[PDB]
Amino acid sequence: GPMGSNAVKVRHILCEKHGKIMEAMEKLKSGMRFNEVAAQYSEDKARQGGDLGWMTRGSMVGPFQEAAFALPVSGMDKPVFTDPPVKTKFGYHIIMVEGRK
Ligand SMILES: [Cl-]
Ligand SMILES: [Cl-]
Repeated sequence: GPMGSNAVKVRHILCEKHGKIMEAMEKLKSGMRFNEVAAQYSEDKARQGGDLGWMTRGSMVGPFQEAAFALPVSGMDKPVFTDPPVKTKFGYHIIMVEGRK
């Protein structure tokens, strides 16, 4: 149905350990750009600055998906990200959204 066409262009920082995702969160809250935090801490897409690219509805693990579609589009100077981090079976994610349809 139509909702299957919904999509977000998503960027994340993924860490399996809570202590480490909290270190990443502290860096965001100090003003560090999201891609630079992802390079430092993310265990996925680190070499892409956390960028997952576009992901359609149904393609994301459940808690991630719900969190991502709840975020408005933002840019990395004016980010809007998940706080607190979102737990999935991959670990803890901090997510921002750069595009929406
Ligand atoms: Cl600016
Ligand atoms: Cl999950």
